Amino acid sequence: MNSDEVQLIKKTWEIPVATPTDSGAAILTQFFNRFPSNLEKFPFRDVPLEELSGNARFRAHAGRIIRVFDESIQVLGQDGDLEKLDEIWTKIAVSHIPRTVSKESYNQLKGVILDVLTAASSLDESQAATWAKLVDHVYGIIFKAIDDDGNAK
Ligand code: HEM
Ligand SMILES: [C-]#N
Ligand SMILES: [Cl-]
Ligand SMILES: [Cl-]
Ligand SMILES: [Mg+2]
Repeated sequence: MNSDEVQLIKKTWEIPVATPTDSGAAILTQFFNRFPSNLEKFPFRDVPLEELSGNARFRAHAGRIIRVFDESIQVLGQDGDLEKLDEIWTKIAVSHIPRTVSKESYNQLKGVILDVLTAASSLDESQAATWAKLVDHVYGIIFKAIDDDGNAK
C-alpha cells in the first residue's frame, strides 16, 4: 500500500487502540457467537457465553490480539516494514500451527475483525477497502506457512 493508505490506517486505528481490552473483546465475542467451533480451541472453552466477557483469561487475551495489530500498524511505513510484518505474522502462524487453526477458521475471524474495525472507526467503504488490503496482506503471510487444515506447509 501507498503512503496515504498507511496514513489512513494509522489514523483510524487510534480509535479502537484507545481501548484495547474492549476492542479485542468485541472481536472475540462476535467470533465465538457467530462461529463457536473456534471457541473449542481455547482453554476457556467451557465458560458459558454469558460469563465469557467477564472471564480473566478472555479479557487478557483480548489485549494480546490487539497488541499484535498495534505492533504491525506501528511498523507500517518504516524502512523494511515488509520484512518486519513478515516476521510478526510468520511468528503468529507458527504459534498457531499446533492448534490446527484452518484457513477456514482464519477467514471467519478475518471478516469479524474487519466488521469490528469498520464499526469502531466508522469507516466508509473506501476506508474499509484500505483496511481490507492490510489484512489481506498479513493473511497472505500466515497462509504461506500452512496448508488448508492449519498444519505446517
Ligand atoms: C488475525 C489472526 C490471529 C491473531 C493476530 C492471533 C493472535 C494471537 C496471540 C497474540 C495469541 C497469544 C500468543 C501466542 O500464542 O502466540 C493467540 C493465542 C491463541 N489463538 Fe490466536 N490469533 C489469530 C487467529 C486465531 C484463530 C483464527 C484461532 C482459532 C480458534 C486462534 C486460536 C488461538 C488460541 C486457542 C490461542 C491460545 C489462547 C490462550 O491460551 O488463552 N487464533 N492468538
Ligand atoms: C487468537 N485469538
Ligand atoms: Cl480497554
Ligand atoms: Cl461454528
Ligand atoms: Mg487523532
